[PDB]
Amino acid sequence: MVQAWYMDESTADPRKPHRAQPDRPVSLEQLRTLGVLYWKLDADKYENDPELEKIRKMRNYSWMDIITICKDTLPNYEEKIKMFFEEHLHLDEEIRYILEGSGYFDVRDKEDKWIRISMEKGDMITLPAGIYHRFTLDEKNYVKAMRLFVGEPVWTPYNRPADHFDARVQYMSFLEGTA
Ligand code: NI
Repeated sequence: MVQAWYMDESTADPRKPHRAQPDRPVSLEQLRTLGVLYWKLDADKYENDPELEKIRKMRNYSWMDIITICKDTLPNYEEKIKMFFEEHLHLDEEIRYILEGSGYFDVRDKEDKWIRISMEKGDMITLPAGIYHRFTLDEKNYVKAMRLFVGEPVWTPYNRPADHFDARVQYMSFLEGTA
């Protein structure tokens, strides 16, 4: 089952797990209060999976592509990696389905504390527009993921502070309505 936790207070080595001590696990239910949704799929079937198709149709994820993040293949790797880990939001959902490898999506909770979400092969996550988040590889330094989008993609991050945007205002308003 998918693992998430509150993070420790170290600012060193972002690819390490950084589990708070004592452990403070976070459930899928708590993640849903933040608008973060999750599905488990068989990643070997990704090119032809009726279960993925059900999700995509339901959620209007009409666009997809495949990205591989690793030292060798990725162009402008060191720069991209730096940017992905800067705390930011998007004006649209961020949807990723992990096909091989793994990494961490960190998201802010309702008290603005960091939760780290460990994503592995078969895990699919959507982070809602307006949520402050960031991404890093873990210590294995490799991920292959499908990126999905509602319509034609815009990837632009807005590094925090990005509080003026309507997407952020609406996300905040969503947060008042959950547990
Ligand atoms: Ni992002």
